[PDB]
Amino acid sequence: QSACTLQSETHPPLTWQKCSSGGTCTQQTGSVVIDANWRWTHATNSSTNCYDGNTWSSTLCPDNETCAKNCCLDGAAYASTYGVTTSGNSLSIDFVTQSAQKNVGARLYLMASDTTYQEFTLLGNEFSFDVDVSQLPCGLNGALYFVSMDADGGVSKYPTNTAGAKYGTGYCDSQCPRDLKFINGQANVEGWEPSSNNANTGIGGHGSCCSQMDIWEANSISEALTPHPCTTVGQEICEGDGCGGTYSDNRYGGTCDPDGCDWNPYRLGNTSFYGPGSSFTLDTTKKLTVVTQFETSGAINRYYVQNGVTFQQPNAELGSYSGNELNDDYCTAEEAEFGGSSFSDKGGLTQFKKATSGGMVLVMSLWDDYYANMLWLDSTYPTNETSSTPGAVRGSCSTSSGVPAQVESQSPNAKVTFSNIKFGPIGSTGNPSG
Ligand SMILES: OC[C@H]1O[C@@H](O[C@H]2[C@H](O)[C@@H](O)[C@H](O[C@H]3[C@H](O)[C@@H](O)[C@H](O[C@H]4[C@H](O)[C@@H](O)[C@H](O[C@H]5[C@H](O)[C@@H](O)[C@H](O)O[C@@H]5CO)O[C@@H]4CO)O[C@@H]3CO)O[C@@H]2CO)[C@H](O)[C@@H](O)[C@@H]1O
Ligand SMILES: OC[C@H]1O[C@@H](O[C@H]2[C@H](O)[C@@H](O)[C@H](O[C@H]3[C@H](O)[C@@H](O)[C@H](O[C@H]4[C@H](O)[C@@H](O)[C@H](O)O[C@@H]4CO)O[C@@H]3CO)O[C@@H]2CO)[C@H](O)[C@@H](O)[C@@H]1O
Ligand SMILES: *[C@@H]1O[C@H](CO)[C@@H](O)[C@H](O)[C@H]1NC(C)=O
Ligand SMILES: *[C@@H]1O[C@H](CO)[C@@H](O)[C@H](O)[C@H]1NC(C)=O
Ligand SMILES: [Co+2]
Ligand SMILES: [Co+2]
Repeated sequence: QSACTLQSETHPPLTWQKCSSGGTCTQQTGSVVIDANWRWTHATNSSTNCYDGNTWSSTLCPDNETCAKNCCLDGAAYASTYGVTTSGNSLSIDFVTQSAQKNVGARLYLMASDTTYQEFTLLGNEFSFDVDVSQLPCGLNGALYFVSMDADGGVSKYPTNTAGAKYGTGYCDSQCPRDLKFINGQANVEGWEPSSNNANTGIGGHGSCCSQMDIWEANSISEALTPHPCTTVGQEICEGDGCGGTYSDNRYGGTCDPDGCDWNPYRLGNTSFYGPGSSFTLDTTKKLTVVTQFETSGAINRYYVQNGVTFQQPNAELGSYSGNELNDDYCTAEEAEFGGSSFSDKGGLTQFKKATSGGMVLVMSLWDDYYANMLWLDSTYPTNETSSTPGAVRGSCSTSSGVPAQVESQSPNAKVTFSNIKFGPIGSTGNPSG
């Protein structure tokens, strides 16, 4: 797709700190850009939509190539249309915003310039950030993660995409998402099937795969840390059900691991560590600091800070595994106790290390789940299982929670605020900001 300018594109600025092993941090100035799926896609020569509701224009988009040729992505009114605002080192995303039409959340990428994404090499470094999840009830997910996306949004590899990072193109993740309207400079109209429950969405014949480091997926009830390896490290297109993931019938018939080696303290047995109020170690009604370290062995460490008190990731005992570090022994023990082979089938942490060794783009989003109501994160899943089933209970939310239409109606003013991002060598982000 190309870019159009009926509506100006002004990326909300966002600063972050780059820290050094020497003990000092220096402020960096970037900005955020919303994913292309949220935008108005219209004809290059008029205001006629190429996509509207849950269907593509049969005339403007008779096939993937013709569609990309005739269509362009336009600018976004961040605050008024998408409820996305920034202030210094803080970024806030509202759940439901009402303008000409209704909008639910957003998926944003941190930029290096107005036309390129910022890339981060996680291996040997640590990433720190503050987050307020107080306004995130059951069924919602304020996520902060990294994916192996191209810095230009795919423009160099696919010339028919001239919109680029400036218009949030090029997304990919471990689900090999097939809901994306444009992949590899072509539309996804071929094989398009509208969603049963989401008026704005559908599933196309193509998906976009790549490694994903889910640093944070959480609400005020539950939180999870999850690395997801793929046989192909970076962005790569996939065909239909061979994509696997959430958008396919068979989630494991692809190149990426859709489950990952997840670490949810509650799921692992510590039901008193993270939650709303003073009865939890970390009180989710208040802002907290989350630090994630990627040691060169490929293992991942984690600690939190709230009110000046530091807490390492709680210890967990699963099978023969015991400790608080997410390493090979943990991931293997998890598959043994909870079940599954997706993570190891895709290469485990060794394969995942190939992603953290290279550059990855920072993503910040707020979403509700039209496929599983976020039950996998904060409730019992599958819903017919009990606490006797290993790993089934992940949170205290009712198995009836998270219906998108219900939560959007009941908690429209829900939101998430990510702030004070700091990145640098392990042991450096806790030093004074510049
Ligand atoms: O009035 C302006 C202009 O509006 C045009 O219509 C727009 C409308 O303004 C937008 O609000 C709307 O935005 C929705 C997208 O259409 C839809 O694709 C997207 O779908 C989300 C889904 O809701 C969400 O659950 C899913 O979550 C992912 C997370 O983002 C990731 O972080 C996580 O890892 O994985 C989950 C699961 O995949 O993401 C998908 C997108 O990939 O939801 C948007 C918000 O509701 O788009 C409309 C266009 O389709 C209108 O056409 C113009 O005429 C008008 O001028
Ligand atoms: O894409 C959203 C989100 O997904 C997260 O991954 C989730 C999966 O979405 C979810 O399906 C998965 O649930 C598994 C569970 O982990 C298994 O332990 C369990 O195992 C079953 C087994 O399949 C059966 O054969 C056997 O009879 O019973 C056992 C026990 O019930 O199966 C369920 C699925 O039915 O959990 C994953 C982790 O929460 C990603 O981690 C996240 O990043 C994504 O955003
Ligand atoms: C949960 O983790 C906290 C922090 O490590 C610890 O103090 C507490 O004892 C743990 N509780 C349980 C039930 O494991
Ligand atoms: C839950 O339902 C699934 C699908 O029928 C089944 O495989 C599983 O054994 C059920 N669990 C219980 C505890 O009934
Ligand atoms: Co094809
Ligand atoms: Co270690």
